[PDB]
Amino acid sequence: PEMVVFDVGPRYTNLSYIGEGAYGMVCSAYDNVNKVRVAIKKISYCQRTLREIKILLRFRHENIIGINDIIRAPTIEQMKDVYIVQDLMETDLYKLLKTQHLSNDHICYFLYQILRGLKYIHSANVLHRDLKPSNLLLNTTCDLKICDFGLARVADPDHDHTGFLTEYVATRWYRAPEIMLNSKGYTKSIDIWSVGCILAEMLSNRPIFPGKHYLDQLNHILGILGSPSQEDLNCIINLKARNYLLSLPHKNKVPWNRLFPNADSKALDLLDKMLTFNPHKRIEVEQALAHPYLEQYYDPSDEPIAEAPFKFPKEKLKELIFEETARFQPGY
Ligand SMILES: O=C(c1cc(-c2[nH]ncc2-c2cc(Cl)cc(Cl)c2)c[nH]1)N1CCOCC1
Repeated sequence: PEMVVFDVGPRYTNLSYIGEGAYGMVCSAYDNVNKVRVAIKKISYCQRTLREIKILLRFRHENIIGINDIIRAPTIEQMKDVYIVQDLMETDLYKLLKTQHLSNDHICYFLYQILRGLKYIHSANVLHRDLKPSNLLLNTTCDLKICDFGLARVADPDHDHTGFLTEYVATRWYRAPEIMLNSKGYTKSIDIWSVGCILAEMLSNRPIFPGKHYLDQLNHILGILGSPSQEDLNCIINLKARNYLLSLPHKNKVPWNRLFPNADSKALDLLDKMLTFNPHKRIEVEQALAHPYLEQYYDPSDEPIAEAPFKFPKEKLKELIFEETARFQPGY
């Protein structure tokens, strides 16, 4: 067994540590069949693993990461670790933004691919719910792939309401304001907010709303968008959430061109539509693709949608992971 314990059999060799994923270790390895280096995640936090495997195996899209192979023991009794193989990417948007200034051409291309991938995700009635720069992979030619479906769910807008200050799992800085107020994040509008945050981050190389805690996140958002309007407050029926907003001092809107003085005016018009406080008035993925900022790339005949809507104890969980990974077994 290969050590870094990463027994990926004889096919994958010359292992190098990349970092640490949620359920385990990520390494690069040399694929001896395809004669290229690949990424491998070792999975040794259980439910998220099965959900993501199911989604990634079902989806087939240029801007969504795919699973090349899955390594595991031939029997349920012997199965301990599960290894997921993917193409080795050059970097991610998080690492790129830490050291590289993006040209308007790069921002435009990255945004287009994010939305193209998101169109397909949403067409499958799925919400990613954790879009952020570290979940956007890039190769040496800037082709972008969305990864990490660990928090993804089937859209359920009829069961989206909840009380004020409901605990949320997704990365704080990319959370839409309704999550802190009255939303479970069961609607498509939640992903568009995260894309809007990513666009603002590509424009200045810094997160636009770096909240330090749950409620600080909301005050960061309102410090730029300004106090919500009466109309936008009327949409919030939950009295505790609406009264919290009414208790705050008036905050002025910070004009986008003041925050981003070197940004393209069309990029700011699209940003404004994505970072709309009211989720019902927030732009949808297909309108965002049709926005004049992305006119060079927009081609709905080359922006595929999914063929069908996607639909979903410890012993049963292990058995389901065994069953979902059976297609990669060498006995076929
Ligand atoms: O190729 C990867 C890469 C890392 C990951 C990764 N990070 N966290 C988890 C995983 C991951 C890897 C694989 Cl191979 C499968 C799954 Cl499900 C998840 C995926 N691809 N990278 C990381 C960013 O810069 C260098 C290139």
